[PDB]
Amino acid sequence: ETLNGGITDMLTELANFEKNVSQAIHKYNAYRKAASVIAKYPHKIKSGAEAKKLPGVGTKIAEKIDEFLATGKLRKLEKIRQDDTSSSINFLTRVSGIGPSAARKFVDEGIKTLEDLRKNEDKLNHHQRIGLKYFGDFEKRIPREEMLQMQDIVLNEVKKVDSEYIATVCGSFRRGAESSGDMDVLLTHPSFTSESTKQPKLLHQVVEQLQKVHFITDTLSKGETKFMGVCQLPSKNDEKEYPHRRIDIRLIPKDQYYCGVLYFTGSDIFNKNMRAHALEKGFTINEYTIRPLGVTGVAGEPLPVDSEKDIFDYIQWKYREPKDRSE
DNA sequence: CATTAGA
DNA sequence: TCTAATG
Ligand SMILES: [Ca+2]
Ligand SMILES: [Ca+2]
Repeated sequence: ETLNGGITDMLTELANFEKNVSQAIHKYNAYRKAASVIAKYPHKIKSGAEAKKLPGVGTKIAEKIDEFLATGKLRKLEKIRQDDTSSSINFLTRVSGIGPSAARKFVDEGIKTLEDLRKNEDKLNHHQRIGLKYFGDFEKRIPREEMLQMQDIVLNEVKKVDSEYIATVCGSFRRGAESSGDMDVLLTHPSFTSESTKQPKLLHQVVEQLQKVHFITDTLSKGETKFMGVCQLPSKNDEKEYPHRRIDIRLIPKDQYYCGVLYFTGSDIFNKNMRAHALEKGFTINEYTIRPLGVTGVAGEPLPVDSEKDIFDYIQWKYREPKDRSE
């Protein structure tokens, strides 16, 4: 957590680069187990060799380990940090539509800059366009204070179209976050469930609602279960407009909310931990269902849920307010 | 780990 | 169809 940090961060930095800047899935996959193991070790690794004893740590990772150690720095690390091409790549990727293949691509195209990207808007697809269009507003945070107004509105329209609509503003927000990076709506409807062969419109209805009303303003990505876009808060009696926010609406089968519901809200560790427990408590949890174990090794049969509580009632835990779902 | 775009 | 990018 700190006695081997440098070895890990040095290492991720090492992974990360092979990933993106180069096609080294492997080497990249390399720095990652290693950077994970050394992450675990209880003692200060004082040498490469020591380190090398570990699993996943061949001649390779060790080498850099010693250099890191001796000297407060690394060459490879110093060189990339310096590498414009590669810098470019890290940069472009900040672009909501651009991933590794792209960035590497424009880069070879000669587009490395934000500006460069503007000059060639044509080269960018719809996503990459919006992405290019709300770059400043993509990077900023969504004050809960805004999350606040934002949630309301959306619950506002949803109830409107249909009163049988259940949605929730899942995530860190849900969990008190003084700030959130984007809004996330987990939506269901009784007439939608595992089998009852859809009703895309079930999704589509709201989409159009939030639209007609202006809140939605663009479309990043629409599907019949997974909407992905942009939104905005009605700029008041002027002088203070709102910035552009990402947002994502998603349809779910009444019969699998609470999990999914439980499930997104995290925290990342709260999930895993409540989850581990469930193993003891003879159960099987996952984003959509909870299943009771069977000695044979594994078992099937998704228990019936009704609200967050049911999941809990089952593994015999303390109902936890999302509030304190931090871990 | 699943969905959507898009070519 | 597959590949890509997001969660
Ligand atoms: Ca080894
Ligand atoms: Ca990006």
